[PDB]
Amino acid sequence: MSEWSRIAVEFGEQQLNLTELEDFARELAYEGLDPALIIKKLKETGGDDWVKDTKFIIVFALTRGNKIVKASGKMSNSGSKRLMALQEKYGLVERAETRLSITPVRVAQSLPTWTCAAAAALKEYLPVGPAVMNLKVENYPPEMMCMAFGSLIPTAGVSEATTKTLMEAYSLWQDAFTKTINVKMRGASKTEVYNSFRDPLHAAVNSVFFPNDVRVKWLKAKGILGPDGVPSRAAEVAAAAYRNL
Amino acid sequence: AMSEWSRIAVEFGEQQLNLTELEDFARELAYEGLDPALIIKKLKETGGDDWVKDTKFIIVFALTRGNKIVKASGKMSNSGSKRLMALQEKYGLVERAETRLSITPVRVAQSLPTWTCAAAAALKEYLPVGPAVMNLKVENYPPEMMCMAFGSLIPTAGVSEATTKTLMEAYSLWQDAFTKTINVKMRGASKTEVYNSFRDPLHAAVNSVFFPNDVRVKWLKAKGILGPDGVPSRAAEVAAAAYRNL
Amino acid sequence: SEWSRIAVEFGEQQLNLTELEDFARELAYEGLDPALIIKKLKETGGDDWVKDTKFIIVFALTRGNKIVKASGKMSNSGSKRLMALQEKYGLVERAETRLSITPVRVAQSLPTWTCAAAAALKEYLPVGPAVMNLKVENYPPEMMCMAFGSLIPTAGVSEATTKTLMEAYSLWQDAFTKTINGASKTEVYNSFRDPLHAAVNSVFFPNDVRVKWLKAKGILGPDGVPSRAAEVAAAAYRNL
Amino acid sequence: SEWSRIAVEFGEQQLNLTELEDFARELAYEGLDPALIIKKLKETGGDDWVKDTKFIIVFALTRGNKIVKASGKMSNSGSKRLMALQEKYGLVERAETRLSITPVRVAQSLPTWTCAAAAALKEYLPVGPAVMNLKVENYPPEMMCMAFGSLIPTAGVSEATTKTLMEAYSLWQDAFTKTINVKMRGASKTEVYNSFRDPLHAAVNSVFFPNDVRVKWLKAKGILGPDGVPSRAAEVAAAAYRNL
Amino acid sequence: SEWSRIAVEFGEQQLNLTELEDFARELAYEGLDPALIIKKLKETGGDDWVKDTKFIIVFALTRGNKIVKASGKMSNSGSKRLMALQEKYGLVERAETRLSITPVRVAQSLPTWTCAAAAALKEYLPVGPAVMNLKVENYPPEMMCMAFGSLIPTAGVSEATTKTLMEAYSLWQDAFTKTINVASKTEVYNSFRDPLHAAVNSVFFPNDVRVKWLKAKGILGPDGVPSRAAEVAAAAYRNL
Repeated sequence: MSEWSRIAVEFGEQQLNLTELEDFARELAYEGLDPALIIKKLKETGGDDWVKDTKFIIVFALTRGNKIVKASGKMSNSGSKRLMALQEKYGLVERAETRLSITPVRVAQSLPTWTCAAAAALKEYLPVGPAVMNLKVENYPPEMMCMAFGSLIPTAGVSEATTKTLMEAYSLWQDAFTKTINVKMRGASKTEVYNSFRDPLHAAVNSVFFPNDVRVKWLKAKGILGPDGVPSRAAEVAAAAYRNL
Repeated sequence: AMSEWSRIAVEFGEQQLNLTELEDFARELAYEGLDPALIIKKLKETGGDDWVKDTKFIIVFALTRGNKIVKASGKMSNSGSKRLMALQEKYGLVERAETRLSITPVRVAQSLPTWTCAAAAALKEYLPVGPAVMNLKVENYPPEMMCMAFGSLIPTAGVSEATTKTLMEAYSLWQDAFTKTINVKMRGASKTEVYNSFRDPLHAAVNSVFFPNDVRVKWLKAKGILGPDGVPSRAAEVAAAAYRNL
Repeated sequence: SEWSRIAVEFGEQQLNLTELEDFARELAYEGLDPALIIKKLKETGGDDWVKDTKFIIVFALTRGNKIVKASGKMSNSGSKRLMALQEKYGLVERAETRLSITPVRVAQSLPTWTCAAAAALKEYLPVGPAVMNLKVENYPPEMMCMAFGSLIPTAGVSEATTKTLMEAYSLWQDAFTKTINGASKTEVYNSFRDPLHAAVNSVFFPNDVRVKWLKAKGILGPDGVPSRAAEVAAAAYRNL
Repeated sequence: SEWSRIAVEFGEQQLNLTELEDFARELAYEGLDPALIIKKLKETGGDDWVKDTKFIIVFALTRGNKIVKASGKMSNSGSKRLMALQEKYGLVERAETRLSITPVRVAQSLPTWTCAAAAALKEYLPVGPAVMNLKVENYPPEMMCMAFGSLIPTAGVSEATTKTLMEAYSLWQDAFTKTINVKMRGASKTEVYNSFRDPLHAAVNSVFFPNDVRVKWLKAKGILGPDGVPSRAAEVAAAAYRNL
Repeated sequence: SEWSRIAVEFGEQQLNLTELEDFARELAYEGLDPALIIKKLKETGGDDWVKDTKFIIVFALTRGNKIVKASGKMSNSGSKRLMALQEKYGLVERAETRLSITPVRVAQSLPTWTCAAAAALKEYLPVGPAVMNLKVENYPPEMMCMAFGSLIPTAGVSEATTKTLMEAYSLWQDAFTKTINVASKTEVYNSFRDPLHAAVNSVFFPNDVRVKWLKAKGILGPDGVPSRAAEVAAAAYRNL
């Protein structure tokens, strides 16, 4: 029949350019953030002040999240003043809407080794910390209690089983966190909340921005990986705890 | 002993049905997912020779991210985001099919189903509902089946109605998993509730005459989804059984 | 005080049971005024109203009330004529007022036609033989639309007949309600109870015509009692 | 530190109990001012107010407060007169203020008539014998309305009688709340109870409608025996509410 | 590989535990500035501020924050002075800023009085003895309000005392939250952990007066250990 049908049929008769297809898919794949863009942004706008500012912003992200106004009305006076000051200074937003967009949580994810260290030190101040986690498992790794830990899970220099175990241990926290903050998820299967965070996690782990060798070294320094390159008992127990539901 | 309007209602109900005009009305009014010819014509007329490549990029986007252009554009590589925005403005791509003229990436993908499905098979690990999800339900779920375009490739002719039924069930396994995995509305949703969420686009795609049945059959045989005898492969059969079994 | 005194005395009055019953009926739920719809259609469309109405009813049966959404998802000719008719008759998608003209209200305004057309168009219905055959043998196709409630007689047949027919139809109403909108049987029954009782109890469509029609379609026998298929369908709903 | 000192000194004050109870009573939940409603109706309608009010109450009992919406789905005559009365008395669909006159408030202002009418019009009620009979046999029809709380006596009967009546009525309040409030069908017994607790106790403890008349009326309808204790239907309904 | 180097180096910095803790405290949840509330009340109301504040607190205890909705649902006199006070002090129904003055914040600014009044007004509380007796015998009435958290001392008593008191009170917080907030024990615990700890860890209201007050009310023994009612309530909270 139509000319248009012949075109569709012929279109499906073309050879696939595999390399170019893979390139397109990678170009279009889920990306949580562009860390390099964010760091460039911070360093260029804040000057030498950018480190201090960034640390404070990260403390805010860790303890209160992205809701700048709503919290700011809800803290100490100096804290509020400074939070708003940083807000105007850096063009902070409460919601991640664009590739250029800078949220506090994105800042925290942009500097994961610092953020996770700070989170461990400020465990008692976390929205989902030891209070929630010790109930599920004994001695959950404090470095794991934040959105940035995904960036520190290595895909190289370790076995695939190690990577998997770490991802499950972290998945315990991701699940509990998602449930504790989302309206949507009060009663939901392990699998849907898992689906609510699968893309950011796989993207975070597979990202090439933060070097794997540094990840491995850092995990070893915190005792989350042994000197042998396999997960600590806390990691294994947490992983088992996530698998069991 | 009845009112004027009542008499009119009764007389109206005493008329003979013109069966042919009725079937015609039903067909005119029946569900139609898209006009592929309209989409292709618009794309080709707007893009000229670049329309082929551009379309391929758009289809990769549809396969991996869906229709939500802006939101997804915020969560991807720089090159991808750039070309995506460029193509949207260039072709007037929209995120929702609200009109027959609305051009969504998914409608584009569905307009070129053999290519879309081949690309889907090639881009297996990048799909939202792919081998990771499918392997848990069944062994070797056909990768060409893992996309919204496969429905258009199911033949109603050149095969038994049983073959068609089987293929539709095998594909329904993927449709079920996909619907549950992306359509947040479908929480706690029964097998039948989610089935009904895709019953119409699927039946419309299969019975559609835009894409010729013989080509469908030939293509399915070439991809080994149909055997040389014209019946579903063992993998297709297992997928169908897996769907019937829940 | 004096206001308490007035309240008490007010409560000392005898109830006028019949005047009360009329007030209740006047104020009771009413899905539509069929005479109003038909009159408006005829006045607006002129002689063309018959053809237009039949087309509109086919749309109501197969796609429902959502004109814009459906017009985006149908053939060109279908969409064009649908939008044209919307403009022509001022069709709306939701009934908010007594004057609101939705496709479903039209279909319900011409129930003997609508149910006949629905039977002829079994395969195009959202909830048809595919769904019904799973539940029961030989479900009457005329029952498979929103218009059938109006054809259930309250007179010229026993009340057991009326109840039975209402249960048989309740099977379809149940399935339809679930597929177009998991709640209890009674909850969903409650989702359609009022439009149904209103449709059955309406005096617009004459009972004798209803019974004659049901007889002609073999839903009631020459004897005036439900067919075997009707009895079984009713049992199928009583039985959940 | 001066503010802290002030805070401490404030908490070192002696409590004036009568002053506190006065404030609490002044601030406690109040569903409506019936005298206000009746006075407004009578002053506005004149001699016609009785007829008008009865029609309004039938509307409240059968359709609720949504005047325009309901006028959309009713007979022509019903719609015409409903809108006419709405216009005439300045009826509103929602109680935002003490002066707001809603149909349900009108019904609650004249509870003995409202409840008698509800019993007579049981088959027309949104939550009537169809629903209630499933839970209990012969649930008192006078209880099947928003006005019955006002008819439960706090005087002239035992405290146990009052409690029993309140539980029996709570069966209907529970069912009603569940059928009309969209939110509450996945809501526990206690959760739905808390949704109507305050209006109910305000209705029972209210002093507008005299207790002796309540008792006499309940006796006349056989909800109370000649002995002043709840009938078997009331007792069974109460048990049914306690049992969930 | 230029930005990555910066990212790694940033994570190679030393943590300043003290400045970090300082940032955390600065950014942590804080329910109110009692000094600002009291200063505004006293300066606006003059000699009258005491009368006003008490009335406002009774309103907070019995009705909460929703002034406009509640004013339509109370006695005429109550509604009138409530509206008058509302305008007089610029009272609002929701705390959006440190300057927002809600009735509940007023109540929490004067916790020893509020808790005393709450005990005296036991029968008028939304979650009072009726609810509490079902969970435990002799639950302390001073605990049946949002202000009690501020009176739990962190000093001048053993750390064990603080634990039992906070758990005993957590029982009321649980019941209250369930009754008004719109569901496991720990999940709802998370709904009130931050305000509870902020109230308990805040230093505006001196610990020695807290302890003294608790002794006077018999929640603490003469030696400074929890009453039997407190421990039984605590056990009752930890159990399920």
